[PDB]
Amino acid sequence: LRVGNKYRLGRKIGSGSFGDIYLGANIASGEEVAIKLECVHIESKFYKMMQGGVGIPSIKWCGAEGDYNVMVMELLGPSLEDLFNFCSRKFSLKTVLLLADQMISRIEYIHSKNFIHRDVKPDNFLMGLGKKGNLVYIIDFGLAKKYRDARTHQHIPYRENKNLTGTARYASINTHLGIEQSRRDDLESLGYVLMYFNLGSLPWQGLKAATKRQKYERISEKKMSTPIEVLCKGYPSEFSTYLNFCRSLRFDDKPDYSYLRQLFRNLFHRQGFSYDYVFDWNML
Ligand SMILES: Nc1ncnc2c1c(COc1cccc(Cl)c1)nn2C1CCOCC1
Repeated sequence: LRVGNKYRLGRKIGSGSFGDIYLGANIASGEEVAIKLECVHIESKFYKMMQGGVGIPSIKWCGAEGDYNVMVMELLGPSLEDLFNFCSRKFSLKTVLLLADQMISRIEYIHSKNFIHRDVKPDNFLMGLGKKGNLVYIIDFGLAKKYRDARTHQHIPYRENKNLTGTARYASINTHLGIEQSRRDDLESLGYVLMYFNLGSLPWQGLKAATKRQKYERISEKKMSTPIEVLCKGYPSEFSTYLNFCRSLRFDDKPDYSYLRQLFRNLFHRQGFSYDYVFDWNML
Protein backbone atom coordinates (compact mmCIF):
# COMPACT_ATOMS: atom_id res chain seq x y z
CA LEU A 1 0.00 0.00 0.00
CA ARG A 2 1.12 3.48 -0.99
CA VAL A 3 2.51 5.12 2.17
CA GLY A 4 3.94 8.53 2.99
CA ASN A 5 2.30 9.61 -0.28
CA LYS A 6 5.44 8.48 -2.21
CA TYR A 7 6.49 5.07 -0.81
CA ARG A 8 5.02 1.80 -2.03
CA LEU A 9 5.07 -0.92 0.63
CA GLY A 10 6.33 -4.39 -0.22
CA ARG A 11 7.33 -7.92 0.90
CA LYS A 12 8.04 -8.11 4.64
CA ILE A 13 11.65 -9.02 5.39
CA GLY A 14 11.67 -9.20 9.17
CA SER A 15 9.62 -9.26 12.36
CA GLY A 16 10.62 -8.16 15.82
CA SER A 17 9.64 -6.79 19.22
CA PHE A 18 10.32 -3.51 17.37
CA GLY A 19 7.80 -4.05 14.59
CA ASP A 20 8.12 -5.36 11.05
CA ILE A 21 10.54 -4.47 8.29
CA TYR A 22 9.23 -4.31 4.76
CA LEU A 23 11.14 -3.75 1.57
CA GLY A 24 9.53 -0.88 -0.33
CA ALA A 25 10.18 1.83 -2.89
CA ASN A 26 9.84 5.48 -3.90
CA ILE A 27 7.18 5.84 -6.61
CA ALA A 28 8.84 9.10 -7.60
CA SER A 29 12.57 8.28 -7.86
CA GLY A 30 12.42 4.51 -7.56
CA GLU A 31 14.90 3.83 -4.75
CA GLU A 32 14.65 0.54 -2.92
CA VAL A 33 14.04 1.33 0.75
CA ALA A 34 13.32 -0.37 4.08
CA ILE A 35 10.12 0.39 6.00
CA LYS A 36 9.15 -0.42 9.56
CA LEU A 37 5.52 -0.65 10.67
CA GLU A 38 4.61 -0.12 14.34
CA CYS A 39 1.18 -0.47 16.03
CA VAL A 40 -0.49 2.90 16.70
CA HIS A 41 9.23 7.78 17.78
CA ILE A 42 11.94 7.25 20.47
CA GLU A 43 13.98 5.69 17.58
CA SER A 44 13.26 8.80 15.53
CA LYS A 45 15.06 11.05 18.07
CA PHE A 46 18.12 8.83 17.83
CA TYR A 47 18.26 8.83 14.03
CA LYS A 48 17.70 12.53 13.44
CA MET A 49 20.43 13.24 15.95
CA MET A 50 22.91 10.70 14.54
CA GLN A 51 22.21 12.03 11.08
CA GLY A 52 25.26 12.55 8.93
CA GLY A 53 27.46 10.15 10.85
CA VAL A 54 29.54 7.54 9.10
CA GLY A 55 27.64 4.27 9.19
CA ILE A 56 24.43 5.87 10.40
CA PRO A 57 21.53 5.05 8.06
CA SER A 58 19.42 7.87 6.63
CA ILE A 59 15.79 8.12 7.65
CA LYS A 60 13.78 9.25 4.63
CA TRP A 61 10.37 9.69 6.22
CA CYS A 62 8.66 9.52 9.61
CA GLY A 63 5.05 9.45 10.67
CA ALA A 64 1.76 7.65 11.01
CA GLU A 65 0.06 6.04 8.00
CA GLY A 66 -3.35 5.32 9.47
CA ASP A 67 -3.24 2.80 12.35
CA TYR A 68 0.53 2.32 12.03
CA ASN A 69 3.75 4.19 12.72
CA VAL A 70 6.08 4.27 9.74
CA MET A 71 9.80 4.77 9.33
CA VAL A 72 11.58 4.67 6.00
CA MET A 73 15.34 4.39 5.82
CA GLU A 74 17.81 3.72 3.02
CA LEU A 75 18.20 0.09 2.07
CA LEU A 76 21.31 -1.58 3.45
CA GLY A 77 23.04 -4.92 2.91
CA PRO A 78 23.44 -8.14 4.93
CA SER A 79 23.97 -8.13 8.68
CA LEU A 80 27.22 -9.35 10.20
CA GLU A 81 25.33 -12.32 11.58
CA ASP A 82 24.27 -13.25 8.04
CA LEU A 83 27.85 -12.90 6.79
CA PHE A 84 29.01 -14.90 9.79
CA ASN A 85 26.85 -17.76 8.51
CA PHE A 86 28.00 -17.20 4.95
CA CYS A 87 31.49 -17.88 6.29
CA SER A 88 30.71 -21.05 8.22
CA ARG A 89 30.51 -18.99 11.42
CA LYS A 90 34.30 -18.66 11.46
CA PHE A 91 35.88 -15.24 10.86
CA SER A 92 39.59 -14.77 10.24
CA LEU A 93 41.45 -12.73 12.81
CA LYS A 94 41.96 -10.02 10.18
CA THR A 95 38.28 -9.62 9.44
CA VAL A 96 37.60 -9.56 13.16
CA LEU A 97 40.18 -6.81 13.59
CA LEU A 98 38.88 -4.94 10.55
CA LEU A 99 35.35 -5.02 11.93
CA ALA A 100 36.52 -4.21 15.43
CA ASP A 101 37.90 -0.85 14.33
CA GLN A 102 34.70 0.20 12.56
CA MET A 103 32.34 -1.06 15.27
CA ILE A 104 34.24 0.75 18.02
CA SER A 105 33.98 3.93 15.95
CA ARG A 106 30.20 3.70 15.40
CA ILE A 107 29.66 3.20 19.10
CA GLU A 108 31.88 6.18 19.89
CA TYR A 109 29.90 8.23 17.40
CA ILE A 110 26.63 7.38 19.10
CA HIS A 111 28.24 8.19 22.43
CA SER A 112 29.59 11.56 21.31
CA LYS A 113 25.96 12.35 20.64
CA ASN A 114 24.51 11.56 24.05
CA PHE A 115 23.18 8.09 23.18
CA ILE A 116 23.96 4.47 24.13
CA HIS A 117 22.85 1.68 21.76
CA ARG A 118 21.93 -0.93 24.38
CA ASP A 119 21.60 -3.87 21.99
CA VAL A 120 24.99 -4.29 20.36
CA LYS A 121 24.99 -7.59 18.49
CA PRO A 122 25.88 -9.06 15.07
CA ASP A 123 22.28 -8.70 13.89
CA ASN A 124 22.16 -4.90 14.38
CA PHE A 125 25.20 -4.29 12.18
CA LEU A 126 24.57 -4.16 8.43
CA MET A 127 27.00 -3.76 5.56
CA GLY A 128 26.64 -0.91 3.12
CA LEU A 129 25.46 -1.24 -0.42
CA GLY A 130 27.17 -0.55 -3.68
CA LYS A 131 30.41 1.29 -3.04
CA LYS A 132 29.47 1.67 0.64
CA GLY A 133 29.87 -2.11 0.61
CA ASN A 134 32.71 -2.26 3.16
CA LEU A 135 31.11 0.23 5.52
CA VAL A 136 29.55 -1.23 8.65
CA TYR A 137 26.24 0.40 9.60
CA ILE A 138 24.62 0.40 13.02
CA ILE A 139 20.87 0.13 13.36
CA ASP A 140 18.66 1.10 16.27
CA PHE A 141 15.19 -0.34 16.48
CA GLY A 142 14.23 1.35 19.70
CA LEU A 143 16.61 0.51 22.50
CA ALA A 144 18.90 3.51 21.92
CA LYS A 145 18.52 6.12 24.68
CA LYS A 146 20.12 9.30 26.03
CA TYR A 147 22.65 8.76 28.83
CA ARG A 148 23.34 12.46 29.33
CA ASP A 149 21.61 15.82 28.81
CA ALA A 150 22.28 17.27 25.33
CA ARG A 151 22.54 20.71 26.92
CA THR A 152 24.30 20.39 30.30
CA HIS A 153 25.88 16.95 29.63
CA GLN A 154 24.82 15.62 33.03
CA HIS A 155 25.09 11.82 32.93
CA ILE A 156 21.83 9.98 33.71
CA PRO A 157 21.52 8.66 37.32
CA TYR A 158 22.69 5.25 38.49
CA ARG A 159 19.88 2.74 38.95
CA GLU A 160 19.46 -0.92 40.00
CA ASN A 161 16.59 -3.37 39.80
CA LYS A 162 16.16 -2.91 36.07
CA ASN A 163 14.91 -5.72 33.87
CA LEU A 164 17.03 -7.18 31.09
CA THR A 165 17.07 -4.76 28.18
CA GLY A 166 18.74 -5.92 24.96
CA THR A 167 19.83 -9.47 24.06
CA ALA A 168 20.91 -11.76 26.89
CA ARG A 169 23.74 -13.51 25.00
CA TYR A 170 25.74 -10.31 24.53
CA ALA A 171 24.64 -8.36 27.61
CA SER A 172 27.25 -6.81 29.89
CA ILE A 173 27.55 -8.42 33.32
CA ASN A 174 26.10 -5.37 35.12
CA THR A 175 23.11 -5.34 32.80
CA HIS A 176 22.32 -8.88 33.99
CA LEU A 177 22.54 -7.40 37.52
CA GLY A 178 19.80 -4.88 36.78
CA ILE A 179 22.12 -1.91 36.66
CA GLU A 180 21.26 1.07 34.50
CA GLN A 181 23.31 0.81 31.30
CA SER A 182 25.92 3.31 30.12
CA ARG A 183 28.68 3.69 27.57
CA ARG A 184 30.87 1.05 29.21
CA ASP A 185 28.11 -1.50 28.53
CA ASP A 186 27.81 -0.89 24.79
CA LEU A 187 31.56 -1.57 24.69
CA GLU A 188 31.52 -4.74 26.77
CA SER A 189 28.78 -6.21 24.55
CA LEU A 190 31.00 -5.47 21.61
CA GLY A 191 33.62 -7.42 23.50
CA TYR A 192 31.48 -10.57 23.48
CA VAL A 193 30.51 -10.17 19.82
CA LEU A 194 34.21 -10.05 18.93
CA MET A 195 34.86 -13.26 20.89
CA TYR A 196 31.73 -14.74 19.32
CA PHE A 197 33.28 -14.20 15.88
CA ASN A 198 36.51 -15.88 16.93
CA LEU A 199 34.94 -18.90 18.62
CA GLY A 200 31.77 -19.32 16.59
CA SER A 201 29.60 -19.24 19.68
CA LEU A 202 29.85 -18.08 23.27
CA PRO A 203 30.10 -20.61 26.15
CA TRP A 204 26.79 -19.37 27.59
CA GLN A 205 25.06 -19.99 24.29
CA GLY A 206 22.48 -22.74 23.78
CA LEU A 207 22.11 -23.40 27.50
CA LYS A 208 19.67 -26.18 28.43
CA ALA A 209 16.92 -23.99 29.93
CA ALA A 210 13.44 -25.24 30.75
CA THR A 211 11.88 -21.76 30.66
CA LYS A 212 12.60 -18.19 29.49
CA ARG A 213 13.48 -16.96 32.99
CA GLN A 214 15.60 -20.01 33.83
CA LYS A 215 17.19 -19.27 30.45
CA TYR A 216 18.32 -15.73 31.28
CA GLU A 217 19.21 -17.17 34.65
CA ARG A 218 21.51 -19.92 33.40
CA ILE A 219 23.19 -17.57 30.89
CA SER A 220 23.79 -14.97 33.57
CA GLU A 221 25.29 -17.66 35.83
CA LYS A 222 27.53 -19.13 33.09
CA LYS A 223 28.63 -15.66 32.05
CA MET A 224 29.69 -14.77 35.60
CA SER A 225 31.58 -18.03 36.10
CA THR A 226 33.47 -17.78 32.86
CA PRO A 227 36.63 -15.82 33.53
CA ILE A 228 37.86 -13.62 30.69
CA GLU A 229 41.16 -15.50 30.43
CA VAL A 230 39.13 -18.71 29.97
CA LEU A 231 36.76 -17.17 27.42
CA CYS A 232 39.64 -15.82 25.35
CA LYS A 233 42.06 -18.71 25.81
CA GLY A 234 43.92 -19.45 22.58
CA TYR A 235 43.37 -15.99 21.09
CA PRO A 236 45.44 -12.80 21.06
CA SER A 237 45.71 -11.11 24.47
CA GLU A 238 44.16 -8.00 23.03
CA PHE A 239 40.70 -9.57 23.38
CA SER A 240 41.40 -10.15 27.07
CA THR A 241 42.78 -6.65 27.49
CA TYR A 242 39.68 -5.32 25.77
CA LEU A 243 37.13 -7.16 27.89
CA ASN A 244 39.05 -6.47 31.09
CA PHE A 245 39.23 -2.77 30.30
CA CYS A 246 35.49 -2.39 29.65
CA ARG A 247 34.53 -4.33 32.76
CA SER A 248 36.75 -1.90 34.70
CA LEU A 249 34.92 1.25 33.64
CA ARG A 250 32.92 3.19 36.19
CA PHE A 251 29.26 3.81 35.53
CA ASP A 252 29.66 7.36 34.25
CA ASP A 253 33.18 6.87 32.91
CA LYS A 254 34.11 8.11 29.47
CA PRO A 255 35.71 5.24 27.50
CA ASP A 256 39.11 5.63 25.81
CA TYR A 257 38.02 4.61 22.33
CA SER A 258 41.39 5.28 20.68
CA TYR A 259 43.14 3.09 23.22
CA LEU A 260 40.72 0.28 22.35
CA ARG A 261 41.01 0.76 18.60
CA GLN A 262 44.79 0.94 18.90
CA LEU A 263 44.77 -2.18 20.96
CA PHE A 264 43.64 -3.96 17.82
CA ARG A 265 45.74 -2.02 15.29
CA ASN A 266 48.92 -2.84 17.23
CA LEU A 267 47.86 -6.47 16.90
CA PHE A 268 47.05 -6.01 13.23
CA HIS A 269 50.57 -4.69 12.68
CA ARG A 270 52.25 -7.52 14.63
CA GLN A 271 50.49 -10.32 12.71
CA GLY A 272 51.97 -8.95 9.50
CA PHE A 273 48.62 -8.71 7.79
CA SER A 274 48.33 -7.02 4.42
CA TYR A 275 46.55 -3.70 4.60
CA ASP A 276 44.31 -4.79 1.69
CA TYR A 277 40.81 -3.97 2.92
CA VAL A 278 39.04 -7.24 2.09
CA PHE A 279 36.68 -9.05 4.48
CA ASP A 280 36.46 -12.85 4.54
CA TRP A 281 33.21 -12.93 2.53
CA ASN A 282 34.61 -11.13 -0.50
CA MET A 283 37.36 -13.75 -0.72
CA LEU A 284 37.66 -17.22 -2.16
N1 LIG B 1 17.56 -0.70 6.14
C1 LIG B 1 17.56 -2.03 5.93
N2 LIG B 1 17.96 -2.47 4.68
C2 LIG B 1 18.05 -3.80 4.33
N3 LIG B 1 17.73 -4.74 5.29
C3 LIG B 1 17.32 -4.34 6.58
C4 LIG B 1 17.22 -2.95 6.95
C5 LIG B 1 16.78 -2.94 8.30
C6 LIG B 1 16.47 -1.79 9.13
O1 LIG B 1 15.31 -1.20 8.50
C7 LIG B 1 14.62 -0.17 9.14
C8 LIG B 1 13.72 0.79 8.48
C9 LIG B 1 13.07 1.85 9.27
C10 LIG B 1 13.34 1.93 10.69
C11 LIG B 1 14.24 0.93 11.22
CL1 LIG B 1 14.84 0.70 12.75
C12 LIG B 1 14.87 -0.08 10.52
N4 LIG B 1 16.66 -4.19 8.67
N5 LIG B 1 16.97 -4.98 7.69
C13 LIG B 1 16.95 -6.42 7.80
C14 LIG B 1 15.59 -6.99 8.20
C15 LIG B 1 15.59 -8.47 8.35
O2 LIG B 1 16.61 -8.82 9.29
C16 LIG B 1 17.97 -8.37 9.09
C17 LIG B 1 18.02 -6.88 8.78
